[PDB]
Amino acid sequence: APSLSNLFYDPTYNPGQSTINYTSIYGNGSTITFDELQGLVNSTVTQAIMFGVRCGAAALTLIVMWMTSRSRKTPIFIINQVSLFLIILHSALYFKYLLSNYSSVTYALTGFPQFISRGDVHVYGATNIIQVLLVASIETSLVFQIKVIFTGDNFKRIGLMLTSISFTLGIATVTMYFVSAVKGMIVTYNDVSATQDKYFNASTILLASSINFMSFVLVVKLILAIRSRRFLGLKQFDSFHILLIMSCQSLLVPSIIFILAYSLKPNQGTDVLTTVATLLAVLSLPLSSMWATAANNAS
Amino acid sequence: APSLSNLFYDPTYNPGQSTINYTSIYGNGSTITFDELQGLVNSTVTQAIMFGVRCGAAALTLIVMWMTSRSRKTPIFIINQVSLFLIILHSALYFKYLLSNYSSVTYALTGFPQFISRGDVHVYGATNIIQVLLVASIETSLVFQIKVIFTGDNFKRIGLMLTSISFTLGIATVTMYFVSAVKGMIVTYNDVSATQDKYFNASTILLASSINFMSFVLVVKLILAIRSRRFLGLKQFDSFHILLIMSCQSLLVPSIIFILAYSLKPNQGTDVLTTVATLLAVLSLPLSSMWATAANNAS
Ligand SMILES: CC(C)CCC[C@@H](C)[C@H]1CC[C@H]2[C@@H]3CC=C4C[C@@H](OC(=O)CCC(=O)O)CC[C@]4(C)[C@H]3CC[C@]12C
Ligand SMILES: CC(C)CCC[C@@H](C)[C@H]1CC[C@H]2[C@@H]3CC=C4C[C@@H](OC(=O)CCC(=O)O)CC[C@]4(C)[C@H]3CC[C@]12C
Ligand SMILES: CC(C)CCC[C@@H](C)[C@H]1CC[C@H]2[C@@H]3CC=C4C[C@@H](OC(=O)CCC(=O)O)CC[C@]4(C)[C@H]3CC[C@]12C
Ligand SMILES: CC(C)CCC[C@@H](C)[C@H]1CC[C@H]2[C@@H]3CC=C4C[C@@H](OC(=O)CCC(=O)O)CC[C@]4(C)[C@H]3CC[C@]12C
Ligand SMILES: CC(C)CCC[C@@H](C)[C@H]1CC[C@H]2[C@@H]3CC=C4C[C@@H](OC(=O)CCC(=O)O)CC[C@]4(C)[C@H]3CC[C@]12C
Ligand SMILES: CC(C)CCC[C@@H](C)[C@H]1CC[C@H]2[C@@H]3CC=C4C[C@@H](OC(=O)CCC(=O)O)CC[C@]4(C)[C@H]3CC[C@]12C
Ligand SMILES: CC(C)CCC[C@@H](C)[C@H]1CC[C@H]2[C@@H]3CC=C4C[C@@H](OC(=O)CCC(=O)O)CC[C@]4(C)[C@H]3CC[C@]12C
Ligand SMILES: CC(C)CCC[C@@H](C)[C@H]1CC[C@H]2[C@@H]3CC=C4C[C@@H](OC(=O)CCC(=O)O)CC[C@]4(C)[C@H]3CC[C@]12C
Ligand SMILES: CC(C)CCC[C@@H](C)[C@H]1CC[C@H]2[C@@H]3CC=C4C[C@@H](OC(=O)CCC(=O)O)CC[C@]4(C)[C@H]3CC[C@]12C
Ligand SMILES: CC(C)CCC[C@@H](C)[C@H]1CC[C@H]2[C@@H]3CC=C4C[C@@H](OC(=O)CCC(=O)O)CC[C@]4(C)[C@H]3CC[C@]12C
Ligand SMILES: CC(C)CCC[C@@H](C)[C@H]1CC[C@H]2[C@@H]3CC=C4C[C@@H](OC(=O)CCC(=O)O)CC[C@]4(C)[C@H]3CC[C@]12C
Ligand SMILES: CC(C)CCC[C@@H](C)[C@H]1CC[C@H]2[C@@H]3CC=C4C[C@@H](OC(=O)CCC(=O)O)CC[C@]4(C)[C@H]3CC[C@]12C
Ligand SMILES: CC(C)CCC[C@@H](C)[C@H]1CC[C@H]2[C@@H]3CC=C4C[C@@H](OC(=O)CCC(=O)O)CC[C@]4(C)[C@H]3CC[C@]12C
Ligand SMILES: CC(C)CCC[C@@H](C)[C@H]1CC[C@H]2[C@@H]3CC=C4C[C@@H](OC(=O)CCC(=O)O)CC[C@]4(C)[C@H]3CC[C@]12C
Ligand SMILES: CC(C)CCC[C@@H](C)[C@H]1CC[C@H]2[C@@H]3CC=C4C[C@@H](OC(=O)CCC(=O)O)CC[C@]4(C)[C@H]3CC[C@]12C
Ligand SMILES: CC(C)CCC[C@@H](C)[C@H]1CC[C@H]2[C@@H]3CC=C4C[C@@H](OC(=O)CCC(=O)O)CC[C@]4(C)[C@H]3CC[C@]12C
Ligand SMILES: *[C@@H]1O[C@H](CO)[C@@H](O)[C@H](O)[C@H]1NC(C)=O
Ligand SMILES: *[C@@H]1O[C@H](CO)[C@@H](O)[C@H](O)[C@H]1NC(C)=O
Ligand SMILES: *[C@@H]1O[C@H](CO)[C@@H](O)[C@H](O)[C@H]1NC(C)=O
Ligand SMILES: *[C@@H]1O[C@H](CO)[C@@H](O)[C@H](O)[C@H]1NC(C)=O
Repeated sequence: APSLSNLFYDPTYNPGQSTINYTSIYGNGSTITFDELQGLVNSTVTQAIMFGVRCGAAALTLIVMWMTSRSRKTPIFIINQVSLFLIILHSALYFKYLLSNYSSVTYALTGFPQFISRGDVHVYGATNIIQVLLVASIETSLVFQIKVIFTGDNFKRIGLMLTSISFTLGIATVTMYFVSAVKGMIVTYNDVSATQDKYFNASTILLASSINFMSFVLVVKLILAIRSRRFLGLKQFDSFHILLIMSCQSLLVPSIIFILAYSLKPNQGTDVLTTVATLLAVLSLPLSSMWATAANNAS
Repeated sequence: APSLSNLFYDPTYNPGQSTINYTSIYGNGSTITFDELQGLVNSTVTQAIMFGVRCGAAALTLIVMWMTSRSRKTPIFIINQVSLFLIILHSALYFKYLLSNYSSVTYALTGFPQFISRGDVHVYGATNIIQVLLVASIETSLVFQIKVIFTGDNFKRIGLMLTSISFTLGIATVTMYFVSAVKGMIVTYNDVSATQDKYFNASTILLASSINFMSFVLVVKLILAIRSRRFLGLKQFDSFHILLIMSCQSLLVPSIIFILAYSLKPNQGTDVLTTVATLLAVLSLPLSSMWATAANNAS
């Protein structure tokens, strides 16, 4: 402490409106305020919390699903059990990515391509292939959940139509994700400082559409089940409806979050409401798998 | 892009060794390198991941413990069930704290006390009372686990000695945590820019000691159980030993992590190895509670 300045005794002085002087690719003499630096830091601090929550939840839900399910040879169990493992691998590679030199303030303020080494683009390119494999696992899980609902001979002509509207949309989603990943990765590899390509996010709208379709099918199945269990002399649910609606056995909340996500503007948290919705869909698929496979009008 | 400088064509130029020019309390003209700024940012990015993992794990382990335990009126269940809730409340208040103005780069580089408002010290002071209540819950859980082991009349003179060495150490731990919190909070309230007081971390050594004592008691109980189940004509464990040793039914891994934590220097991750060890102890207490209460030599 050599000498304290006059600014230490000004009650109306506002730090954060001061100016940082720095050197960039456009020559020495660039300037920024402290609030833009803090806004750059707060987005990394905000997107590390979500992926830590994802890694923790999926890691502790894998063990629980092993120790609690009794029949462990069905395909639906295996697919639900590898989706959480791709969640954990995605979170691990994202943790590696966030502490490297490609998501730092140094690169952001000073856009020097000398700071990026070969390997950072490979950790940034493996993540976009883990994402496509996680989406493929979710879509195949949904298709397997649609197959088992209409196994009986009550409606053997609506089930094939629904399988044909839930199959095409899953290869549409996995194809728009592989084309977006290969088209972002050719650009990223060619030049390190380049704008990533987006297509009206025409991939999260397809994922949303698929999950909305699943919600629709399960609600329709419940409405049909009530009418089936009244014409025949059987009892009817009293407090079981609230479980099969609000307890994510119909994928209702993960299908409200995505349609509040792709409707609102980027200002109100568009990039935050999709990571939570993917986590919620992946965690809610073991619940929807128990209702879909269940018998419609059994004791 | 007005004009690109010569530094864009130097292969040997190293960004990060450049210098930031800023204004501080010691007058205008202070300087720092980009690597110290990135070192300040990386510690916040590293300590948000751990608390996100804590919030996720505890939040999804609370629901599972409710839906899976059959008897839900024992005291041990209630204490184990409120410890995870204090973990979630601690994580929530820490998430609020990390995005405020007290953990920012602006305050760090420019130590102006005008940037801190009344309320940030209250969010920084509630956290140190949630920590003391979490520690109190852990200690009372351990004392209740010690009480139930020696309920029988085989050894009615060793159990009271162990309860008297596990009770005094728990009020010692909760008292050193309340005195450290009140003594850090009087200083923090008096002046916002002040050094926090430490006492050779003489609180994490006590927590470690208590958990080590629990590990010791449970290993002793297993060794005694084998000798009890041999003299009498009863069967013996074949692959159950590895469960009761390596599967955290004896608190072994949470008691190795703390003694690798308070032994190593602060350079090798002392502040990282204690948050993981507290999470592991809190998650492993439902396992240790099933062995301790279990009958020693029953079928
Ligand atoms: C079902 C189980 C696994 C629990 C799931 C809980 C999540 C839905 C919660 C827990 C922690 C929450 C996060 C805690 C803190 C923040 C920071 C918050 O940031 C701000 O709004 C302030 C700073 C800024 O403006 O960026 C945005 C929401 C977010 C990511 C929250 C999003 C929702 C999360 C992930
Ligand atoms: C990639 C990440 C998730 C880390 C990898 C962790 C695995 C090495 C762990 C996590 C879940 C574990 C499984 C969780 C549950 C079981 C069932 C368990 O058997 C039983 O509990 C039933 C039969 C019996 O009672 O013995 C045998 C071990 C196993 C397969 C575990 C083997 C080791 C696994 C695969
Ligand atoms: C889901 C379960 C199975 C955990 C999976 C963890 C992996 C995603 C992690 C664990 C070890 C990691 C590796 C550990 C070390 C390195 C070297 C590292 O080398 C560097 O260039 C950076 C360090 C340096 O500059 O020397 C590049 C990433 C890599 C391959 C890491 C890639 C990500 C890995 C494979
Ligand atoms: C199911 C549960 C028990 C998790 C099982 C898997 C773990 C053993 C894996 C999953 C994620 C892994 C982590 C993912 C990322 C990192 C960051 C990595 O950091 C680096 O070395 C690069 C960044 C830098 O230091 O600059 C070190 C390994 C570590 C902690 C990995 C250690 C091993 C972890 C915890
Ligand atoms: C857990 C199961 C599903 C296997 C998945 C493991 C992957 C997460 C690992 C295995 C091979 C790894 C890759 C092996 C080699 C490299 C090159 C490596 O190049 C470097 O810059 C570091 C080494 C060097 O300096 O040459 C960067 C990481 C990368 C892409 C690794 C990224 C992480 C990968 C894909
Ligand atoms: C709305 C926000 C504030 C979250 C509230 C907490 C949820 C994460 C909890 C509260 C109710 C819970 C549900 C209540 C009951 C069940 C039935 C349970 O299945 C059974 O026990 C068998 C069927 C039966 O007992 O009827 C599976 C978990 C689930 C869906 C629970 C999942 C987790 C839920 C949604
Ligand atoms: C099944 C259980 C776990 C569901 C719990 C309810 C969630 C769906 C809610 C509870 C908290 C909510 C968050 C609370 C605060 C915010 C900040 C909010 O921020 C803004 O509006 C502007 C700031 C910005 O995002 O940049 C955006 C929505 C979000 C992430 C909310 C998203 C929806 C969340 C995660
Ligand atoms: C979006 C929110 C609701 C997610 C919250 C976390 C879920 C992924 C967890 C928390 C509660 C768990 C449930 C708690 C209790 C049960 C009952 C359990 O039933 C049995 O053990 C049946 C055994 C037999 O078949 O005889 C099967 C797992 C299940 C549905 C669990 C599945 C995983 C759940 C839904
Ligand atoms: C039992 C269930 C709930 C799984 C628990 C997993 C944790 C034990 C793992 C998951 C994520 C891990 C973290 C992922 C990344 C990092 C960064 C890693 O690298 C550095 O920070 C290096 C130094 C630096 O660059 O600052 C240090 C370990 C740490 C905090 C890991 C610590 C161990 C964590 C919390
Ligand atoms: C902020 C953090 C602490 C999360 C708080 C979420 C609560 C609103 C949730 C989490 C666990 C839930 C409980 C989990 C299990 C049950 C048992 C459940 O019992 C049943 O009738 C169904 C299962 C059975 O038959 O045993 C009734 C709801 C209840 C108390 C749930 C009520 C709502 C709770 C407390
Ligand atoms: C763990 C579960 C059971 C409960 C978690 C609840 C918390 C996440 C909430 C409850 C009360 C909330 C606080 C209520 C009021 C405020 C004051 C609010 O505004 C101010 O600080 C004053 C105005 C100003 O900023 O000038 C900032 C958020 C904060 C600390 C809130 C932060 C989030 C808190 C701690
Ligand atoms: C039902 C179970 C899964 C528990 C769910 C808990 C959530 C409802 C809580 C826990 C942590 C909370 C978060 C903790 C901290 C923050 C930062 C806080 O930041 C601010 O913007 C503060 C106000 C301001 O300064 O403007 C906004 C609310 C938020 C995201 C909270 C939103 C509500 C959350 C996600
Ligand atoms: C869920 C059950 C266990 C109850 C726990 C509720 C907490 C989440 C609440 C109760 C008291 C609250 C605190 C009461 C008072 C304050 C002071 C307040 O400071 C102000 O800026 C207020 C005005 C001033 O004093 O200048 C900031 C929020 C805080 C710490 C509150 C944070 C949220 C707390 C801890
Ligand atoms: C990161 C690497 C080192 C893998 C870590 C894997 C652990 C997180 C797993 C592997 C073995 C698991 C244990 C295997 C068996 C049991 C017994 C189980 O209790 C029973 O006796 C029930 C058995 C059943 O229901 O089939 C409780 C969970 C526990 C301790 C498991 C807890 C989680 C453990 C330690
Ligand atoms: C019982 C099951 C849940 C497995 C638990 C595994 C953990 C006990 C391991 C796995 C990953 C380990 C971490 C991997 C990497 C690091 C970075 C390492 O960093 C250094 O040595 C120097 C850099 C720094 O100061 O951070 C310190 C230990 C730590 C946190 C390790 C601590 C011990 C961890 C959390
Ligand atoms: C990294 C280590 C510390 C494990 C972290 C996760 C634990 C907190 C979870 C994972 C597996 C869970 C166990 C999985 C299965 C069981 C058997 C279950 O047995 C019953 O009484 C119900 C019937 C049955 O499922 O067999 C009781 C809960 C318990 C011990 C669970 C307690 C909580 C455990 C240990
Ligand atoms: C930062 O940039 C401006 C140029 O507009 C200059 O006036 C100022 O002297 C520089 N340095 C400081 C410490 O303010
Ligand atoms: C900084 O900028 C001025 C003009 O842009 C230039 O003359 C000078 O060489 C640069 N470097 C230093 C160290 O002043
Ligand atoms: C930053 O501080 C040093 C003082 O040692 C000065 O030489 C330099 O001109 C300042 N500004 C820049 C842009 O380098
Ligand atoms: C910056 O520092 C010098 C000497 O320390 C001082 O004369 C000057 O008033 C300060 N402010 C500006 C804007 O140059």
